[PDB]
Amino acid sequence: SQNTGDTVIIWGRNKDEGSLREACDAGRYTTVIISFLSAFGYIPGTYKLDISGHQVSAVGPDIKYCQSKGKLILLAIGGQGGEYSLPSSQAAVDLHDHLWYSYLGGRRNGVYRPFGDANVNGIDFFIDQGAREHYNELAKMLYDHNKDGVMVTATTRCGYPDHRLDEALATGLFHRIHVKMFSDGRCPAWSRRQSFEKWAKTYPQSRVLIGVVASPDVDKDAYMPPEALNNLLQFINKQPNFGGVMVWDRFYDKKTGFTAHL
Repeated sequence: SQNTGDTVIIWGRNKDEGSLREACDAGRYTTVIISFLSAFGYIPGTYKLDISGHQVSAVGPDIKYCQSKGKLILLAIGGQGGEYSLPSSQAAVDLHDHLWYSYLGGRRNGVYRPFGDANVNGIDFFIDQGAREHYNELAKMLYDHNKDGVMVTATTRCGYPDHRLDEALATGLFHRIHVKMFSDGRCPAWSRRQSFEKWAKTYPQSRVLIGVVASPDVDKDAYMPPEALNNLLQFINKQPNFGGVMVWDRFYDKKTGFTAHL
């Protein structure tokens, strides 16, 4: 197909999409983004993982299985709700420590790890809501584990710049950027190519992926059928840092077969 890069699937938004291991056994994806750690910052010590009623006890064994099959697993922070922001630098430190000891490679007895002894491979900054401040500091704190892996990625709205992420991206620490064509802030169809290329050329050291929906039931205006996405990909895959396609989401990708038809 014209997707020369990774295929990244969002998982966690509907329990009826099946387990994480099922997504990894589908033969379709290189990376799964578990979505979302959806509450933090507004209340000290309050953090919520919203994976739509998926059983957390199944996730850890499935992460280890997925990684044994060569898949990368990221946890997305943020999401589309209104229960998260970083109101201070201390909020960023607190969220760092929560992520490191609850989900990443850190260990501290007494900390609840929803996925047990499994480690996610990194954190996606899906900062679609709330205020912009202090994510640059969180990115530095997460990245610093690589200096003494933690992949640091972001998922942005369609138009460049995304003011919720621009300061964090300016740190230069983001390995991947997933540019949503869909959701609030969606580009008008005529501008998708130029918008994506602006993102790609602005961040030449990152792999830059195009985010699409698997069904017009998710976003009717932003949906591109496989044939139309391949027409767009034949242009944007010429960017040297084109990174692949991110698809919202596993439930709808199963429903339509989108990635299997690309």
